[PDB]
Amino acid sequence: AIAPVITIDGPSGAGKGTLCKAMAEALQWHLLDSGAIYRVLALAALHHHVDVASEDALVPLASHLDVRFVSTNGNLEVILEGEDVSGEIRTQEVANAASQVAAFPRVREALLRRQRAFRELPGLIADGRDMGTVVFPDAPVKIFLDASSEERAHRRMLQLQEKGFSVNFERLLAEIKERDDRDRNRAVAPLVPAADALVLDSTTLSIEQVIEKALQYARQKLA
Ligand SMILES: Nc1ccn([C@@H]2O[C@H](COP(=O)(O)O)[C@@H](O)[C@H]2O)c(=O)n1
Repeated sequence: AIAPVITIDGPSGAGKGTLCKAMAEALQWHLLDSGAIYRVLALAALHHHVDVASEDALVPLASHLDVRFVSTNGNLEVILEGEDVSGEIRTQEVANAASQVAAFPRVREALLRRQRAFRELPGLIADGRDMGTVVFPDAPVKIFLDASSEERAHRRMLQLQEKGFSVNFERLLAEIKERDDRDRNRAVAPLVPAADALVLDSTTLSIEQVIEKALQYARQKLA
């Protein structure tokens, strides 16, 4: 077959970015943070004064999106039109806009080739919502990482508190349920586990346990 792919799909703040990175490093494979692409698209829209409420306006922006990634240094660098926007795209505001633009079918379609371009040997670890169901349906290894909304909001609260940012549980939880609801209820490419995906309920599993479980499954399936 062509290059193998390990997909990691799941709700917001489920630890997909962390797990994807750890696996790609352990296996020495390529990585794809798909969510980062929707976030950069949303950011580009604000900069270029594109109406996020209009699918017609967003299609051109998506079709000609100039986004690139750089890593293998300890963290992922997201580049928009030649500028590092790694930090700028990690906010609730951008996340919200990314989820809104992601609901448009024509926009998602315009981004398919770009994502699928990431499949290269020796392999690709793809993190997102519809990686195992729409972007890479023939993936030999599909993982669906999940955890309760309450736990996922709690983990985010602690991450922001470490950095000294103002937050309160009620908002973070509401924000998370709001975004996940949209992603799971949209008519096209909704967040849903692939029939053949291994579901990892990590509410009470540590980071290292998840990594160990995900790697065992992939190695058995791939070899
Ligand atoms: N494969 C993907 C990755 C992200 N997304 C969208 O992008 C938003 C932001 O994703 P991340 O939180 O994973 O960065 C999600 O809420 C979702 O609406 C998607 O629809 N399909």
